[PDB]
Parts: sequence; C-alpha cells; structure tokens
Amino acid sequence: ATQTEGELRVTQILKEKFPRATAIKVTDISGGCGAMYEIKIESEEFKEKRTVQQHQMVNQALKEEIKEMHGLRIFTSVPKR
Repeated sequence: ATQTEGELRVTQILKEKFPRATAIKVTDISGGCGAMYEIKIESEEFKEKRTVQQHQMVNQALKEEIKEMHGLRIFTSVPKR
C-alpha cells in the first residue's frame, strides 16, 4: 500500500460532507500517478437515495479539488439497523 497527499485531502473534505457518517475511509490505489482511489462511506443521510445518487454526493465532495472520478471506486450505504 501507499499514500498521496490527495488521499489526505480527499479524506478531509469527505469528513465535512459526511459528519452523519458511520463509515469513512479512502485509499490511493495509483502509486505512480494518484489517478485511482478507493472510497468507503456509510451515513444516515443516504436513506432517500439510490446507489447512483449516493455516489453523486461523494463524487461532488472532492470534484472541486480533484476531478478524476473515472479512477475513483466508491462504496456507500445508510445505517438503518
């Protein structure tokens, strides 16, 4: 495994776009570019949303800092238990 300074950045804005979250983590999976990342979220706000609609919220959270969500592998859910 490795990190970018982008992994940290993306994790920073994710905390704030998702303070209602029960899961939050990021991984750089692009050790020689930092074009791909893993992102894993779960949050009480994701109730009124499809998979694609959950993803869109997490995509916008770092878009405006790094745009490259072709490479970004995202995982979302809602705590509903």
